[PDB]
Amino acid sequence: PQITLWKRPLVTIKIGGQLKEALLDTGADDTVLEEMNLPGRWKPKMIGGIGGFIKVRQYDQILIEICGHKAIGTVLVGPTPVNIIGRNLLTQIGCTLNF
Amino acid sequence: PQITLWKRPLVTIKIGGQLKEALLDTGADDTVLEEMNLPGRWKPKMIGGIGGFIKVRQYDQILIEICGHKAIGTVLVGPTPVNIIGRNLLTQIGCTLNF
Ligand SMILES: CC(C)CN(C[C@@H](O)[C@H](Cc1cc(F)cc(F)c1)NC(=O)O[C@H]1CO[C@H]2OCC[C@H]21)S(=O)(=O)c1ccc([C@@H](C)O)cc1
Repeated sequence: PQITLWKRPLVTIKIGGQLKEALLDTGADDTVLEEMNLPGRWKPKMIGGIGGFIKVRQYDQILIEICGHKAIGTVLVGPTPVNIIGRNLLTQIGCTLNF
Repeated sequence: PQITLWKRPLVTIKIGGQLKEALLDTGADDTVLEEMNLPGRWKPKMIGGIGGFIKVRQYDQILIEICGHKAIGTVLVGPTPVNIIGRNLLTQIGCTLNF
């Protein structure tokens, strides 16, 4: 749908049979999820934001259903305060900014 | 306009007579700008991100021209890696998410 920005743009996601709520984040190049139970192989990686850097697990070709729109891409898992859906997955559901 | 998210959604802003480039960031509740010299009084504050917290100066009722659209609101200035246009100002220019 069309989302106004008067509140945090949170959506219900389905990942690994698990339901979570995540932030549609146009300021994020990639998707970063709070620690969760994810299956498969991964390779260590670190990401930086406001306040510094955190160490994350990099998972590729991860299925995630975002508000009924399905996308597959890299998902990072680590000590983020909030689940954030970055542009790597927003592009797959056809998300655009409009002003 | 309408912006696809295949690249970073960067726009030209004019604040304090200075031209800069900022990220239209739906994941930010607040506007945070890289170090710059802005006129007026300010108030210390702490903001939190992925890596932790940074100390910024809070400036209120600051005029900002975002891609030709004028907005006034609180602007924070501090050691952010990138200039961020948050939801406090995106709502004023009529910015929406679309998927
Ligand atoms: C600094 C920008 C360019 C990058 N970031 C995106 C922003 O949108 C964050 C999102 C966020 C929200 C939050 F609630 C907690 C939190 F930790 C992060 N916003 C933010 O820091 O906003 C400030 C100002 O507003 C305030 O409200 C919200 C918190 C406060 S990032 O997440 O660091 C990031 C994402 C992806 C990667 C890689 C994997 O691509 C690297 C880094």
